[PDB]
This record gives sequence, C-alpha cells and structure tokens, in this order.
Amino acid sequence: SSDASGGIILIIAAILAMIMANSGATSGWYHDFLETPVQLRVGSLEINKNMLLWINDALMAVFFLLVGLEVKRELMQGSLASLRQAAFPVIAAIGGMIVPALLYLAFNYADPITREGWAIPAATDIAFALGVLALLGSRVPLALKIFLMALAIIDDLGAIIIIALFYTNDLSMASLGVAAVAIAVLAVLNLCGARRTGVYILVGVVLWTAVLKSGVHATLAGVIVGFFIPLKEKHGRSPAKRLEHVLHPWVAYLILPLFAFANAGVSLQGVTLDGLTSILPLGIIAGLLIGKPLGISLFCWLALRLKLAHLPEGTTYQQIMVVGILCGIGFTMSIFIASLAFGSVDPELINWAKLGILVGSISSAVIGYSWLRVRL
Repeated sequence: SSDASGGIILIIAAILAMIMANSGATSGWYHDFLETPVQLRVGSLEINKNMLLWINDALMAVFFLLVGLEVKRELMQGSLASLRQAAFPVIAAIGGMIVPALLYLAFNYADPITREGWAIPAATDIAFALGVLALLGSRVPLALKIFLMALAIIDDLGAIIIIALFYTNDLSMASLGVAAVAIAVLAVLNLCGARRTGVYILVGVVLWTAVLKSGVHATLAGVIVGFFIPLKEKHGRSPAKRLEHVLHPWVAYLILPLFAFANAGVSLQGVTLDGLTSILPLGIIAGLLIGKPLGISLFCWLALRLKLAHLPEGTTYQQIMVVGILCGIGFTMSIFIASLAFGSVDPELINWAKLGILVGSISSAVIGYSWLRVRL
C-alpha cells in the first residue's frame, strides 16, 4: 500500500540531490550551506559543529529510535523472540555482514580504507529493500518481508554497535557521566512504570546532547530510548506500539527522505570520471561496489548452510536468495555508515564511496528485482 510510496519519494530525493549538487546554479548554495559552522548554545554550554553533522546526528538519531523500537518488539514479541524464530535471520545476517566485509576488507587490507571496509557494504537500506519488494503485487511476501527486515536491522544496528566499540570513545568525562545518569533515569523511569512516552523522549534528547561529540553515539541514543520506552500492553494499550506507529510515516516520508537530500547529492561532474575510472579505482569503490552485489553470495552460503536444523518459515524456497540480493542496496544506510567512516576524517574519497555504494546499489536493485518478478 504505502510501504513503497516512500521508496519512490526517497529516490526522488536522491535525484533532486544530484541535480542540486552538480547544477552549478545551486551546486554553490547547496555545498555552501551544507557545510557551514553552526554553534548552538543553551545557556552555558556551547556546541559548535557543521550543518550536515547536526542534521545527521539529528536525523539518524530519530531514525534509529524507531529502529530501536522495532528491534525490541521483534525481540520481545514477534519475528525474533524465540531462539527458534531467530536462529535463521541471525545466522542469515551474521553472515550478511561478514562476507561483504571479508570481501571488501580483504579487497583493501591497505591503509586509510581498512576502517572503511569494516562496514560500509554491511548496512542495507531497510527502507528501500522493502520498497522494491512492495512494487510486486502481494503474493509471496507477508513472511518474506517480515524476514528481510530482520537482517537490515541486525546488520545495520549491528554495524553501528561494532563501530561504537571499535572507536576509542571520546569519553568526555562529564558527558560520559551525564549519559549515565540520563541512561539511568530511563531505567528507574521504566521500572516505576511510566508510560507517559513524552518523558522518555526528553531524557533521550538530554542523553543525545550528552554524547553529542561522537555521531555514532548520538545515533545510538535513539536506539537506547526506543529500547526503554514501555512495551507490555499491561496498561490496556502500549505506549511503544503507538509511538512506533506515529513515527513510521514521519521517518519514511520526512526524515529518511530529508536525510537523503543532504547526503546523496554526490558530485560526479567536474571529474565525470568515465566508466572504469570508477570500477578501476581501488576497493574504496570496486570493493564496496561489489561487496554489495557479491554480498548476496553470503546467505547463499550462510542462510543456505542452514541444512542442519533451521526452518525457512512458510517461505518460498530458493526464492529467499532473491532477498539476499536486495540486502545489497545499503543506499542511505551505507551512505550514512560511510560518513561515519570518513566524513570528519579524510573526506574527499567520501564522494567516491557515495558513488560506489550508489552504483553497486542500483546495480543490485534491479539485478535482483526482475529475477523476482518472473517467479510469479
């Protein structure tokens, strides 16, 4: 219905971006504002960081809040509560984020890219992956869809975490502390049984503001909240279930899209960089431009290597391998994980990663779409 009305209004953004980016008439204002200093200060605390940076810490924070919510749900209720319903998707994604890496990483065991591999081609645009799957009538899914979504999250929410530990936490003494009292309140707050979901959010923004010197952390705060916001329908209704529902449209229509308008505007012109000028380029491009379509050759080795005692789940047999093809469109999710990887560190080769994870992305969005149209 409206589960694919976003994938379109999303791609529209990406396009609108490029246009803006290479326009020459706008390529100026765009890149200009998108990287201006912006100091925000509330009373005595002064926070200074670049436009984009704020925007992303804000957007992916909200986005991952919703992700947090859902992963809790699936973990405590539906699609993943039992170590029986889990086993497959977990084994499916724990693969889904080690083959792409160990393909790209081993494609680039060189230097200021070693950090790049570790992820980038891991995240799958869980928003786009279900978008292209919806343009397909309605027969076959309803158990296939609720499956894909187990990877995307596990793989994405995975990376974000692996990356939070890999980093030498800028343990700003104070902040790290506030983050604790806040993260503590969140608990006592859930313990004493508070369902006034308004609170939880504000504490969160505090926690978020605290860990605000390391993106990946502010992002994680979202998740941390979506994790504490009450779930048991004990009340008579669930505060989380409600929130997750009002947020859904907004993220898929405003956020996700908006986020894509800020990061997908990759500049190709100037240096049109002909064909091989892209693939040719070290892994940074080919590596992650392939770590993605060749990131399917993982389930079909990890999800299939499950001929030991792990059921498909009223699936569609070999029609599962077409799913693992779509988890090759890390689109925005990667673009994000890419900014995390570079963005503030050597960021000129970031316009490359964008291209790579954009080519490899589309060239896996149809090379996986059609195959799954003739199936029915």
